[PDB]
Amino acid sequence: PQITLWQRPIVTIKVGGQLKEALLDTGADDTVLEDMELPGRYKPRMIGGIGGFVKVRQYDQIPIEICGHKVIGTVLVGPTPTNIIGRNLMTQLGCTLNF
Amino acid sequence: PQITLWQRPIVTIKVGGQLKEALLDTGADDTVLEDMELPGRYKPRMIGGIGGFVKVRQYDQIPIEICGHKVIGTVLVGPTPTNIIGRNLMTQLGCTLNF
Ligand SMILES: COc1ccc(S(=O)(=O)N(CC(C)C)C[C@@H](O)[C@H](Cc2ccccc2)NC(=O)O[C@H]2CO[C@H]3O[C@@H]4OCC[C@@H]4[C@H]32)cc1
Repeated sequence: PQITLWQRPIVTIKVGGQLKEALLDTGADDTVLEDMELPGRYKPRMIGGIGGFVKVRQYDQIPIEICGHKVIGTVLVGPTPTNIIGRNLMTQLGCTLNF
Repeated sequence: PQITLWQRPIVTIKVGGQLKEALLDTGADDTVLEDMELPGRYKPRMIGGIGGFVKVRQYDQIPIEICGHKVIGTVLVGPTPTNIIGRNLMTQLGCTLNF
Protein backbone atom coordinates (compact mmCIF):
# COMPACT_ATOMS: atom_id res chain seq x y z
CA PRO A 1 0.00 0.00 0.00
CA GLN A 2 0.92 3.62 -0.51
CA ILE A 3 -1.04 5.77 1.89
CA THR A 4 -1.34 9.49 1.30
CA LEU A 5 -2.19 11.72 4.24
CA TRP A 6 -4.99 13.94 2.89
CA GLN A 7 -7.28 11.72 4.95
CA ARG A 8 -6.64 9.95 8.24
CA PRO A 9 -4.58 6.81 7.51
CA ILE A 10 -7.27 4.50 8.87
CA VAL A 11 -6.87 0.85 7.89
CA THR A 12 -9.01 -2.25 8.46
CA ILE A 13 -7.69 -4.60 11.13
CA LYS A 14 -8.82 -8.07 12.18
CA VAL A 15 -8.62 -9.03 15.84
CA GLY A 16 -9.81 -12.58 16.54
CA GLY A 17 -12.75 -12.55 14.15
CA GLN A 18 -13.58 -8.89 14.81
CA LEU A 19 -12.96 -6.28 12.16
CA LYS A 20 -12.08 -2.83 13.44
CA GLU A 21 -10.74 0.48 12.20
CA ALA A 22 -7.33 1.71 13.36
CA LEU A 23 -5.16 4.73 12.73
CA LEU A 24 -1.67 4.10 11.31
CA ASP A 25 0.28 6.28 13.69
CA THR A 26 3.99 7.09 13.37
CA GLY A 27 3.73 9.34 16.42
CA ALA A 28 2.81 6.37 18.58
CA ASP A 29 5.58 4.12 19.99
CA ASP A 30 3.01 1.51 20.86
CA THR A 31 -0.33 0.13 19.66
CA VAL A 32 -3.35 1.12 21.77
CA LEU A 33 -6.75 -0.42 21.16
CA GLU A 34 -10.08 0.72 22.61
CA ASP A 35 -11.33 -1.31 25.57
CA MET A 36 -11.79 -4.96 24.56
CA GLU A 37 -11.08 -8.51 25.66
CA LEU A 38 -7.72 -10.08 24.90
CA PRO A 39 -6.09 -13.39 25.96
CA GLY A 40 -3.26 -13.73 28.42
CA ARG A 41 -1.96 -12.23 31.62
CA TYR A 42 -1.54 -8.46 31.46
CA LYS A 43 0.57 -5.80 33.12
CA PRO A 44 -1.28 -2.63 34.00
CA ARG A 45 0.62 0.35 32.63
CA MET A 46 0.47 4.13 32.34
CA ILE A 47 0.56 5.68 28.91
CA GLY A 48 0.84 9.41 28.28
CA GLY A 49 -0.44 11.60 25.49
CA ILE A 50 -1.49 15.11 24.55
CA GLY A 51 -3.98 15.36 27.38
CA GLY A 52 -2.04 13.51 30.04
CA PHE A 53 -1.90 9.87 31.07
CA VAL A 54 -4.35 7.01 30.76
CA LYS A 55 -4.17 3.57 32.21
CA VAL A 56 -3.90 0.61 29.88
CA ARG A 57 -3.64 -3.17 30.07
CA GLN A 58 -0.57 -4.43 28.21
CA TYR A 59 -1.04 -7.74 26.40
CA ASP A 60 1.77 -9.63 24.68
CA GLN A 61 2.02 -11.68 21.48
CA ILE A 62 -1.41 -10.69 20.16
CA PRO A 63 -2.15 -11.90 16.62
CA ILE A 64 -3.59 -9.10 14.52
CA GLU A 65 -4.09 -8.88 10.80
CA ILE A 66 -3.50 -5.36 9.50
CA CYS A 67 -4.42 -4.79 5.88
CA GLY A 68 -4.30 -8.49 5.08
CA HIS A 69 -0.82 -8.68 6.62
CA LYS A 70 -0.28 -10.79 9.72
CA VAL A 71 1.52 -9.25 12.73
CA ILE A 72 2.10 -10.52 16.27
CA GLY A 73 3.16 -8.29 19.12
CA THR A 74 2.27 -6.12 22.03
CA VAL A 75 -1.09 -4.40 22.22
CA LEU A 76 -2.17 -1.91 24.87
CA VAL A 77 -5.85 -1.77 25.81
CA GLY A 78 -7.56 1.20 27.43
CA PRO A 79 -9.60 4.43 27.09
CA THR A 80 -8.08 5.70 23.84
CA PRO A 81 -10.20 7.95 21.52
CA THR A 82 -9.35 5.74 18.52
CA ASN A 83 -7.62 2.47 17.81
CA ILE A 84 -4.05 3.31 16.94
CA ILE A 85 -1.37 1.14 15.34
CA GLY A 86 1.99 2.20 16.74
CA ARG A 87 5.53 1.79 15.48
CA ASN A 88 5.95 -1.56 17.34
CA LEU A 89 3.53 -3.06 14.81
CA MET A 90 4.20 -0.79 11.81
CA THR A 91 7.78 -2.07 11.77
CA GLN A 92 6.35 -5.61 11.45
CA LEU A 93 4.43 -4.38 8.41
CA GLY A 94 7.63 -2.87 7.09
CA CYS A 95 6.06 0.62 6.98
CA THR A 96 8.25 3.54 6.10
CA LEU A 97 7.62 7.26 5.74
CA ASN A 98 8.53 8.61 2.33
CA PHE A 99 9.00 12.10 0.91
CA PRO B 1 14.13 10.46 2.07
CA GLN B 2 12.87 7.10 3.28
CA ILE B 3 12.33 7.22 7.00
CA THR B 4 12.42 4.05 9.04
CA LEU B 5 10.14 3.48 12.02
CA TRP B 6 12.61 1.58 14.20
CA GLN B 7 13.18 4.89 15.93
CA ARG B 8 10.89 7.89 16.47
CA PRO B 9 10.80 9.87 13.22
CA ILE B 10 12.26 13.13 14.58
CA VAL B 11 13.17 15.95 12.18
CA THR B 12 14.61 19.44 12.58
CA ILE B 13 12.24 22.31 11.82
CA LYS B 14 12.48 26.07 11.73
CA VAL B 15 9.50 28.05 12.98
CA GLY B 16 9.19 31.60 14.30
CA GLY B 17 12.89 32.03 13.64
CA GLN B 18 13.58 29.13 16.00
CA LEU B 19 15.03 25.68 15.37
CA LYS B 20 13.15 22.82 17.00
CA GLU B 21 12.97 19.01 16.91
CA ALA B 22 9.59 17.57 15.96
CA LEU B 23 7.89 14.21 15.57
CA LEU B 24 6.46 13.26 12.16
CA ASP B 25 3.03 12.08 13.19
CA THR B 26 0.59 10.51 10.72
CA GLY B 27 -1.90 10.02 13.55
CA ALA B 28 -1.99 13.78 14.11
CA ASP B 29 -4.50 15.81 12.13
CA ASP B 30 -2.74 18.99 13.19
CA THR B 31 0.69 20.31 14.04
CA VAL B 32 1.10 20.93 17.78
CA LEU B 33 4.12 22.64 19.31
CA GLU B 34 5.20 23.17 22.90
CA ASP B 35 4.74 26.67 24.26
CA MET B 36 6.51 29.33 22.17
CA GLU B 37 5.85 32.77 20.71
CA LEU B 38 4.82 33.33 17.12
CA PRO B 39 4.48 36.68 15.31
CA GLY B 40 0.83 36.37 14.43
CA ARG B 41 -2.60 36.61 15.98
CA TYR B 42 -4.21 33.48 17.42
CA LYS B 43 -7.55 32.00 18.48
CA PRO B 44 -8.15 29.45 21.25
CA ARG B 45 -8.88 25.86 20.27
CA MET B 46 -9.48 22.60 22.15
CA ILE B 47 -7.46 19.66 20.83
CA GLY B 48 -8.08 16.08 21.95
CA GLY B 49 -5.55 13.34 22.42
CA ILE B 50 -5.10 10.08 24.28
CA GLY B 51 -5.52 11.67 27.72
CA GLY B 52 -8.35 13.97 26.66
CA PHE B 53 -8.44 17.63 25.62
CA VAL B 54 -6.05 20.55 26.07
CA LYS B 55 -6.48 24.24 25.25
CA VAL B 56 -4.15 25.46 22.48
CA ARG B 57 -3.46 28.66 20.53
CA GLN B 58 -4.17 28.43 16.84
CA TYR B 59 -1.87 30.40 14.53
CA ASP B 60 -2.92 30.38 10.90
CA GLN B 61 -0.74 30.32 7.78
CA ILE B 62 2.54 29.89 9.68
CA PRO B 63 5.62 29.23 7.54
CA ILE B 64 7.72 26.27 8.64
CA GLU B 65 10.73 24.70 7.01
CA ILE B 66 10.97 20.94 7.51
CA CYS B 67 14.07 19.05 6.33
CA GLY B 68 14.76 22.00 4.05
CA HIS B 69 11.24 22.17 2.59
CA LYS B 70 9.20 25.33 2.91
CA VAL B 71 5.65 24.62 4.08
CA ILE B 72 2.88 26.87 5.38
CA GLY B 73 -0.20 26.23 7.46
CA THR B 74 -1.92 26.03 10.78
CA VAL B 75 0.22 25.67 13.89
CA LEU B 76 -1.26 24.95 17.29
CA VAL B 77 0.78 25.96 20.31
CA GLY B 78 0.28 24.62 23.78
CA PRO B 79 0.90 22.07 26.54
CA THR B 80 1.84 19.13 24.34
CA PRO B 81 4.55 16.85 25.75
CA THR B 82 6.35 16.77 22.40
CA ASN B 83 6.45 18.81 19.19
CA ILE B 84 4.46 16.99 16.52
CA ILE B 85 4.14 17.57 12.80
CA GLY B 86 0.67 16.64 11.60
CA ARG B 87 -0.94 15.68 8.32
CA ASN B 88 -1.80 19.32 7.53
CA LEU B 89 1.90 19.92 6.91
CA MET B 90 3.08 16.43 5.89
CA THR B 91 0.68 16.50 2.92
CA GLN B 92 2.65 19.55 1.77
CA LEU B 93 5.86 17.52 1.80
CA GLY B 94 4.25 14.75 -0.26
CA CYS B 95 4.60 12.36 2.70
CA THR B 96 3.24 8.86 2.17
CA LEU B 97 3.17 5.76 4.34
CA ASN B 98 4.48 2.77 2.42
CA PHE B 99 4.37 -0.97 2.99
C1 LIG C 1 4.24 4.64 23.99
O1 LIG C 1 2.94 4.33 23.53
C2 LIG C 1 2.17 5.43 23.14
C3 LIG C 1 2.28 6.71 23.74
C4 LIG C 1 1.49 7.79 23.32
C5 LIG C 1 0.50 7.74 22.30
S1 LIG C 1 -0.50 9.17 21.76
O2 LIG C 1 -1.73 8.77 21.15
O3 LIG C 1 -0.74 10.11 22.82
N1 LIG C 1 0.41 9.99 20.61
C6 LIG C 1 1.78 10.42 21.02
C7 LIG C 1 2.15 11.93 20.78
C8 LIG C 1 1.15 12.88 21.49
C9 LIG C 1 3.56 12.23 21.31
C10 LIG C 1 0.31 9.62 19.14
C11 LIG C 1 -0.50 10.65 18.23
O4 LIG C 1 -0.44 10.23 16.91
C12 LIG C 1 -2.03 10.85 18.65
C13 LIG C 1 -2.93 9.61 18.36
C14 LIG C 1 -4.40 9.93 18.64
C15 LIG C 1 -5.35 10.18 17.62
C16 LIG C 1 -6.68 10.49 17.90
C17 LIG C 1 -7.14 10.57 19.22
C18 LIG C 1 -6.22 10.34 20.24
C19 LIG C 1 -4.90 10.03 19.96
N2 LIG C 1 -2.52 12.02 17.94
C20 LIG C 1 -2.94 13.22 18.55
O5 LIG C 1 -3.03 13.37 19.74
O6 LIG C 1 -3.25 14.28 17.66
C21 LIG C 1 -4.03 15.41 18.07
C22 LIG C 1 -3.49 16.61 17.28
O7 LIG C 1 -4.12 16.57 15.97
C23 LIG C 1 -5.31 15.77 16.02
O8 LIG C 1 -5.25 14.53 15.27
C24 LIG C 1 -5.85 13.51 16.04
O9 LIG C 1 -7.09 13.12 15.52
C25 LIG C 1 -8.15 13.89 16.16
C26 LIG C 1 -7.63 14.14 17.56
C27 LIG C 1 -6.12 14.06 17.44
C28 LIG C 1 -5.46 15.41 17.49
C29 LIG C 1 0.44 6.45 21.74
C30 LIG C 1 1.20 5.34 22.11
